[PDB]
Amino acid sequence: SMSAFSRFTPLIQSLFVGPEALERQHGRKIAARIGANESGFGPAPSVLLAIRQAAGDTWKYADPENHDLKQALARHLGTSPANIAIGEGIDGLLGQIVRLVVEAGAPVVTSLGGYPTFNYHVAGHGGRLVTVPYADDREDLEGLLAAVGRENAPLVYLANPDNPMGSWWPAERVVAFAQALPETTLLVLDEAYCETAPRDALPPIESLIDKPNVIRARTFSKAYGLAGARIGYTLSTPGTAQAFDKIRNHFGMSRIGVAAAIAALADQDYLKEVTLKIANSRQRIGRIAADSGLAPLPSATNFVAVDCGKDASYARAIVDRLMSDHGIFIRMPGVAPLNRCIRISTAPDAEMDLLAAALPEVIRSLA
Amino acid sequence: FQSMSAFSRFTPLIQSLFVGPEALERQHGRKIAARIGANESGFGPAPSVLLAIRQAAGDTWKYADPENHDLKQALARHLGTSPANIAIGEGIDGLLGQIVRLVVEAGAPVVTSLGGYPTFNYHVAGHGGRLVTVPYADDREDLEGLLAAVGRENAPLVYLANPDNPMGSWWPAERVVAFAQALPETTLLVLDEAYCETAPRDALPPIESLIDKPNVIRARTFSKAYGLAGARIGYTLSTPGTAQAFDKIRNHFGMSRIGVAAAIAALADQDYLKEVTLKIANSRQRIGRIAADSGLAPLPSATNFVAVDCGKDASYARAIVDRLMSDHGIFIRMPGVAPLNRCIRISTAPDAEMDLLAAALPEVIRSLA
Ligand SMILES: *Cc1c(COP(=O)(O)O)cnc(C)c1O
Ligand SMILES: *Cc1c(COP(=O)(O)O)cnc(C)c1O
Repeated sequence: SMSAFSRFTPLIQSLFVGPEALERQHGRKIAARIGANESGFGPAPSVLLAIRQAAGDTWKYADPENHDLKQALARHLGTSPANIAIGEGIDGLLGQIVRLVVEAGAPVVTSLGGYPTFNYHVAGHGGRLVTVPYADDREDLEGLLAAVGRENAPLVYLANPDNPMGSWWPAERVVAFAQALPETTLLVLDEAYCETAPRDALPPIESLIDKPNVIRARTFSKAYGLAGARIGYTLSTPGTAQAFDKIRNHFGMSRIGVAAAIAALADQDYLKEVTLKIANSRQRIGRIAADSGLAPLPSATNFVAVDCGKDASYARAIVDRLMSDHGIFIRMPGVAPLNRCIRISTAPDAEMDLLAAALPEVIRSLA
Repeated sequence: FQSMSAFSRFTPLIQSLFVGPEALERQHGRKIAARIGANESGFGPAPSVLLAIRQAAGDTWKYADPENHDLKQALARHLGTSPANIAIGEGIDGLLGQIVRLVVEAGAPVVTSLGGYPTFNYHVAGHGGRLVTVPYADDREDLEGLLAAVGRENAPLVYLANPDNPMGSWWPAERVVAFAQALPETTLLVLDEAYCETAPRDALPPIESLIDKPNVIRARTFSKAYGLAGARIGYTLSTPGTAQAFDKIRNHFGMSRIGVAAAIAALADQDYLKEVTLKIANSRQRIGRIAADSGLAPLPSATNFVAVDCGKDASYARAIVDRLMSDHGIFIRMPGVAPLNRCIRISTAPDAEMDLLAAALPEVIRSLA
């Protein structure tokens, strides 16, 4: 505005619609909230109990060392807490990673149409984004490697499994990619979808944990059902993990969120149950898509990408009509040819039943 | 410094770069009996806020509204201002980091008080700013000295806390407004009002006195009187253009969904806030009595703590802090620079904690003679 402070940095001077904003725009409530990959299955009953029990302690700051959470993670994962950093979701950690490495004008390599929050952080720190097209619906490992080399980029992003296509690579291919990078380039390996992936997609911890130039990011926001709590963590060498202590808000963690995450980790039975429900919902979405003449894509995530078989304007019309006519909130990718697709999050049966009724009608109404 | 296993191409700045109570419990192998060192409000948030948290628990699978619309609307109503003037962040500490990021280029001078709020200094250093520190004047942040340092350095950023941490002192609103209006319009003032709720009304500038200034931002929190430190909810008051700059560099979905619900409920329960601010005031008086009974000198306060001059040197004050913890499980803190570090800082608390402190402090002082 004309009212802004006149001496923001030159970078600052040069610089997704959420579901609540959609409701305000459309003047209606969302009937199926299946567009942001939030887990409507919810966190475990034991986690809800832990939150309610923790409420009375919310006057205290969280432990700035995150000791109990790091220990719990370390015990679960079979690695040391010295290898672990805690942050405000993967999104918060991604911002910190960009800050740690990216100077104004530095090139940063990612996939064309890949996870947009990463791109937001890169731009906000003055990085120059270098994008690599997907190769047959997968993030192109060989192409990412070459772009890094061409630019001598200090940072590269890979999500495995991928958002928004839901695709994945075998662990051995991801490891080979990571090992091939120059040690002067940091890889952030975004494993937001660890919990829903086939085990053979995920590198063993020991395969990468000694590399100073690899950091892996995981979250409680997806399968664990705690998106609103903002708890993420990274796995790296201890020297790389320690760097977060130079630039993090030490008391920044939500005390209730940390309690919830510790409880979530403890309830592996619930995680097993919910991941089976997510898988079932992926199959249901695939059936619904196919019944409407669309092409669902294989997925290792908590959503299904669906190829709508025409162009981007058709996919957009489907998203908009689902919201306008049925109060169904989905999303779509933002670049060709990925944007031939829509992306539908998994959900309980009530939402699936609504989607099953609505999607054919939308497709019929567009013909 | 960085270790041999750290990524070898962290920025040159990065390469060049308080004990919490939980760590103290681990070190001493005991639970804290009186947690009165981090200015957390042991009075707690309102009963209605606890209910709101428990009711919101089932929705925690959803991300918070990235626009923070309902919270901004609630704050706008409470404050009597436009929601366009309001930015939301992860406490004042989170907002301070953002403010530094918005203004501070490597090497830029940033003015603050010597021994003033340390998290601000942490953020400045972390963004490559050059800290320019101004000694306190008689236990107050030296407005004249801050203004001189800004002028000398043409500093783009200056920090003022009113009321102050760690001394608890304050300036009248008219002096703060005069200070703010004397700064160059090319210098941003962050006016840290963490202690708004416990301050005398005449310490606080009216919103209208500063709200049209593009170079003033005021920061407030739910962490202190409202009893929600663990929820991490802070907000700022500024012009809309200044508020909008946060949208360029903030983690849009970063807010705790339960924390937002708690903050909205906390705002609604002004009867509870009134009650708790009176309890905090009473506890300050009790701490003053306890201090005086042990031959120490409590300082006036407009915060939720009392600074106490222990009348000797920094090593004496340190010994008091350490013995209270080791021998009695009592957690307090002290300032980190002379001559402020002649002092200890004791947070307010309910009667159970005050009673423990009243028994323990004389024993500690006696043991040190
Ligand atoms: C959902 C998601 C994130 C963000 O996770 P948070 O931990 O909630 O910040 C990051 N990366 C990918 C690929 C995601 O899908
Ligand atoms: C306690 C305190 C803060 C931190 O507040 P949060 O909102 O919890 O981040 C900031 N400034 C001062 C002066 C404080 O006393």
